[PDB]
Amino acid sequence: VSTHTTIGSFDFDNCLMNAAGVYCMTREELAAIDHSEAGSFVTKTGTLEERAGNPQPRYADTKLGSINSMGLPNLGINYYLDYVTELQKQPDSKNHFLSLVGMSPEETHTILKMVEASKYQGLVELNLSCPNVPGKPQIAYDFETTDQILSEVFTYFTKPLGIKLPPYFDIVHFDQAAAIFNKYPLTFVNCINSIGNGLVIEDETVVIKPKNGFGGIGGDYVKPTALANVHAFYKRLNPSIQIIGTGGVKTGRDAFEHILCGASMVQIGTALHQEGPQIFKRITKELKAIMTEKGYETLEDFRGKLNAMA
Amino acid sequence: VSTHTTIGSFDFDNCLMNAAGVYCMTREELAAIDHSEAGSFVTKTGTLEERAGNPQPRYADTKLGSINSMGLPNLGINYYLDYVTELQKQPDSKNHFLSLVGMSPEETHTILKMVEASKYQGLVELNLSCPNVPGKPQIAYDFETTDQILSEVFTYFTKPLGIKLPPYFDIVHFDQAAAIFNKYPLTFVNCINSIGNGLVIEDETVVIKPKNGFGGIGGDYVKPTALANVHAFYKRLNPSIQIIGTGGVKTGRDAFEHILCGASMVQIGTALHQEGPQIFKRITKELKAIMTEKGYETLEDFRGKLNAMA
Amino acid sequence: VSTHTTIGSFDFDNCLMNAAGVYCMTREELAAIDHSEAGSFVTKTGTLEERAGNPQPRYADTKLGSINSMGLPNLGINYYLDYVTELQKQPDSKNHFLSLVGMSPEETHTILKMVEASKYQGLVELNLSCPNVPGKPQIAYDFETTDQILSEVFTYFTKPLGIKLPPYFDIVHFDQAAAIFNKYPLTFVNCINSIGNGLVIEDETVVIKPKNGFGGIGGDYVKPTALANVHAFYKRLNPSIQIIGTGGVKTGRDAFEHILCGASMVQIGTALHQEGPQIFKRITKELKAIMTEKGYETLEDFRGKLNAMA
Amino acid sequence: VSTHTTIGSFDFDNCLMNAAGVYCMTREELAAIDHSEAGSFVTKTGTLEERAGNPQPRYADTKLGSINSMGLPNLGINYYLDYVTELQKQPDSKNHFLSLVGMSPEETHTILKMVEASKYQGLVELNLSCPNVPGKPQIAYDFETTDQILSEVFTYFTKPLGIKLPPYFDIVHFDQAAAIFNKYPLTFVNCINSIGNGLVIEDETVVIKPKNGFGGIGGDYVKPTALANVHAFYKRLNPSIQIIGTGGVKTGRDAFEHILCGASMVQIGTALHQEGPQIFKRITKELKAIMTEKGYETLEDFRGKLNAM
Ligand SMILES: Cc1cc2nc3c(=O)[nH]c(=O)nc-3n(C[C@H](O)[C@H](O)[C@H](O)COP(=O)(O)O)c2cc1C
Ligand SMILES: Cc1cc2nc3c(=O)[nH]c(=O)nc-3n(C[C@H](O)[C@H](O)[C@H](O)COP(=O)(O)O)c2cc1C
Ligand SMILES: Cc1cc2nc3c(=O)[nH]c(=O)nc-3n(C[C@H](O)[C@H](O)[C@H](O)COP(=O)(O)O)c2cc1C
Ligand SMILES: Cc1cc2nc3c(=O)[nH]c(=O)nc-3n(C[C@H](O)[C@H](O)[C@H](O)COP(=O)(O)O)c2cc1C
Repeated sequence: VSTHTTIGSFDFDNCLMNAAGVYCMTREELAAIDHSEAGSFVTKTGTLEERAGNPQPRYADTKLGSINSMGLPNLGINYYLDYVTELQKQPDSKNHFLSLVGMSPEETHTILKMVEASKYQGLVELNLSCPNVPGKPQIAYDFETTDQILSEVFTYFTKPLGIKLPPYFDIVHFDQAAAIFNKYPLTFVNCINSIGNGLVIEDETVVIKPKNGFGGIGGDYVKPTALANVHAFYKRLNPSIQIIGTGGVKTGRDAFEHILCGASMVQIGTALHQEGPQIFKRITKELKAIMTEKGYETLEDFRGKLNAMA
Repeated sequence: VSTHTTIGSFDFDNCLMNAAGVYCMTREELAAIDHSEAGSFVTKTGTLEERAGNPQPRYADTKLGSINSMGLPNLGINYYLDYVTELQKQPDSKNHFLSLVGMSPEETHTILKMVEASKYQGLVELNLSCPNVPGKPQIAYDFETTDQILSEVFTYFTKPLGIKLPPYFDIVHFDQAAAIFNKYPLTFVNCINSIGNGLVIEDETVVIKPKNGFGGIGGDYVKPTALANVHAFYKRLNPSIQIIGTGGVKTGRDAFEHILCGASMVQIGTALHQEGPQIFKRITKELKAIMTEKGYETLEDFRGKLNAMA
Repeated sequence: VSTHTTIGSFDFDNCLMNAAGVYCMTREELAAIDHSEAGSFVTKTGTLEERAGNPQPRYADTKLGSINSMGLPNLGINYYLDYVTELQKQPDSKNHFLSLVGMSPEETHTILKMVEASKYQGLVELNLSCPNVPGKPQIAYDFETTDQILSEVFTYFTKPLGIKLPPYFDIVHFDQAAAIFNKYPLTFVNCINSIGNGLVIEDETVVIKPKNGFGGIGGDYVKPTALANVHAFYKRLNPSIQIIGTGGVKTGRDAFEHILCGASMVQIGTALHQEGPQIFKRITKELKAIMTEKGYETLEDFRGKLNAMA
Repeated sequence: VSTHTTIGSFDFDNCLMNAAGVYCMTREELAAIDHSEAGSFVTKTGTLEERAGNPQPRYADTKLGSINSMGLPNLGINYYLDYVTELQKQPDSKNHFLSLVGMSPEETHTILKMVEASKYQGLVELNLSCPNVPGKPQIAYDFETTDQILSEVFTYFTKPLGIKLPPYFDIVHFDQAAAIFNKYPLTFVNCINSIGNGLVIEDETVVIKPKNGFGGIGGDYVKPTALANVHAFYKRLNPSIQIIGTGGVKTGRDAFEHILCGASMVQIGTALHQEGPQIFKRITKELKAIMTEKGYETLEDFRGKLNAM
């Protein structure tokens, strides 16, 4: 019984890892991931220049999950780029994901062109739950802009590239998004980013400072949505585009369900934030237990094999 | 300490009621709501002709909430219309909500024109999470069609009308939706319908029969989203358009938070489905307790008074 | 023949040390300063959180000096604060300078308040060549904001504090700056930071990456300006505010001239960057030689005794 | 390969010349510039009435440059005005720059109005890098006064006019200065005047008499600042306002870099003071050499073409 897996041409000893933005601000945190039972890590989403992010507190936990409005705090793309480039050289080095996005499309290209010109050859995750022009929703909710960006990107970008996606909630939107993604040599899509713009109240006051208390929701609230997005894209995307599943994972069972829906790799945000890197050991065991009980030996035995009723 | 409230020019002895689709299929169920501590009821969403709805099972509970794909089963608009018209005449009659929608825009107009021509003078709730033409999302996710429908509707419809809305998850979508709704003499908006197209898995198999197991999510999963939508519209809509809050209500605290966000009336779906009409007694007590502890006497003392952080 | 000196109530075995930003990124570099003939060190200018600084190359040498646009890279205030706090405990510990600034006035106060609350009791150098709001020059070129900041700072800050200053070039500016500084219990001012926004060309291309090639100039270019600023403030500031002299020091003679102008302590940037900590040994000898030849025994014998022409 | 150039509607055989204040006190010195390889000259900065300037010594050299506090010594505006007016008539006459300023704004207008009413039609350089009123910095460091002066000036002054500028050291100041200058039909700006108020020490004593030893710095110290100012304005000013580059020029390479930054004309102060008019021959050759090696034929081939990394 093995939880080994692959994304594109890359192997991983395990199929659990951090979700972008969680436990990946610094070289130290990343190393802690790398030395945990996690199969990989993804860097903090990096922008062209470093960012302090939003005023505190910008994160709060709940009995059910979390709410956050970080504002893309990070030490700058160069910091993460150099670090993952440098880890390539070392032996026994795990494969990693470099998460990035610009505050504007132009900045996004500047960043990608840097990565293209660099010595990094590993996986890149473009975060499309990102800022657009005024009067326009986050980029992945703007199919015209999403298509335009991906089109431009692939005229120059040759490294393995996947995209981080916000959840969709309508069949027609899944169809439309997939018709776009299928055009491009994407290595993967990652479903899902937070459920956007939720509101959490403690007493009569919001629990985070930025954005009037509105923030991305993660954790238990999110699993039905996460699994739906993973499955919906699994059923729609050309098989050359793999799916990373993110959202609501706190047990091996949750990870199992993501893989069942089609995920090749599972990411943990909220629960990792709450439990620390030890969580990988625990969840890996819980997943493997389910596989054993089921007689599954590799992910391949059940990945995408979710059953309809009757 | 009073939980009386108003929507438009209508009074209610209480500010809790059923959410459309739950416990409102028949005259009997409706009467049970009417004789509970609920301040009102809303009818099953009625279509021009009666509908059987989707294959069973079309509803499942979870530790956290519910998932359903009913397919708008109902006894037909005439059934509910006649019933709520007839209740107007009776003494000690509570005000009610007639929920309706067509399977097509044309059908929707046919229905509204019937209600317009009828003797009913009470509140009407147009359900805008309704079927669109192929290649188009649910109507409320299609602002162009939403605006066109509401525009047509108000050229003839003179009765008090509110709209049932799906959740939005993007600031720009709130802005765009509000810019549309504000144009019209809407009595209220009702946030929110189910979180659309979630997926629930028991074992290795989806738990509902219709739509490959995809369905509307309600209950605990949904409150952050529900509260956000209520508040987001509260801060955007002209005050002549009130807000009914729906989603994640299972305690007085949950209702309290909805009212805090701006809701004038709170609806219960999943929890009512699980607990039965007795839930109103319980939740009313729990809400009143919070008001007492806080020194609030009417909803007016705290409605819309949600606080940002220092 | 002694080059001992004092700043406020603190003694130093020598009157030469590093300039902020040079050879002081890490505990290791600082220790190398501490074990050199330097009389003290000043930490890398620390911000609230660590910063990567600007893209490389961000520094270039010239036959005459240096040009740089670092962007305040540093390991964060806590790193330097803890380090100098911890050195206090040691015996034969030299007195040090903690350099700091926020990216915004509010951040500056947050940092100072941390230092105030800490166990550090040594000298602090607030770098007043920091970002201002848009359409506003560096802070020390904005007398209104400078006065406001210093005013706020001294309502809570009780530790010995000096300010690092950019050069001024106009008599009236010296007067205006001095009239502000004199109001406050500043321990010292440090003249000067780089000559701002110089441009160096190699062939037909600028020699640094950030800011279109524009950067702070240090080294030989700067001495006339540096000496002028030291002297100009020496002749204007209440004697309770001492002067640290920085700029263009590469020989004992240069240090000598700074002390002649009034400096109690002399700092080396560019030349230290070029020659390493060994430079203190050399320059100290060269200074002492001048003192010997002149019959001077302590700095007091010539400090501030620059002569006008007959 | 040609170092010809233009400022406004005026041509010059060469793109090197003296900086105001250096080698231009008298008709004789000016003529020596005119007969050198320099493409032009600018007169000593003239005031309404002649001035002796500050006590001596008011100038000192250094291994790196110079420091001075002249105090605007000059033979009076009328002396320079008459001389450049008179040179206009001659055939084969080079175009020149008449540098002037009043000790007060009112005096500045009186002078400009004289030039306006005169027969001189050549270039005028108004020196804004020197002070005027108390509790207030030199004029060009006082944007409100600078804008007021230029506004008044252009209600009456119709001759080609440029301004001599002190260096700025802040992006916002460049923006603010440029937002002023761009309003006006300035023919050019000249960057830069001395780095103000530097201090030079020899042994234990300042090396100039006036102002406690404080003075304008020129020469090697200044080039990074000079080039930055030239470039910063080049990138900001409407192209109808050309840039003359001054500061740190001692080789063809230095002049080359100024032109690269945007300068249409380059001026030499300190190095000219040190080497005499022969310097133009030398620097012209050194510049032309760089142009040849680069395959440049006119200034136009590289002016303003400085590259980022
Ligand atoms: C505190 C926090 C910060 C996050 N930051 C980012 C980010 O910077 N970039 C990104 O693409 N996703 C970011 N996410 C998205 C997480 O991956 C999100 O929680 C995940 O997509 C949902 O997983 P979960 O249910 O385990 O929280 C962040 C999530 C959290 C909780
Ligand atoms: C079984 C079921 C049927 C529903 N039918 C309708 C409906 O016909 N029309 C409508 O607008 N909402 C319908 N809803 C949405 C409920 O109003 C929904 O649950 C509510 O909007 C979310 O609140 P909750 O979290 O309390 O369940 C239905 C919900 C459920 C669970
Ligand atoms: C590479 C470099 C980095 C610097 N960083 C800082 C800094 O962080 N804070 C500060 O106040 N000055 C900083 N400075 C200014 C130095 O203190 C500067 O060179 C000194 O003020 C000028 O002296 P110098 O001629 O010896 O170089 C830096 C200078 C250089 C060359
Ligand atoms: C001795 C001396 C006298 C000067 N007199 C004037 C003057 O009267 N008016 C003026 O605008 N600039 C005057 N300047 C400024 C020169 O134009 C200045 O040196 C030039 O702006 C700096 O360039 P440099 O490095 O080639 O010397 C004088 C400069 C020096 C060195």
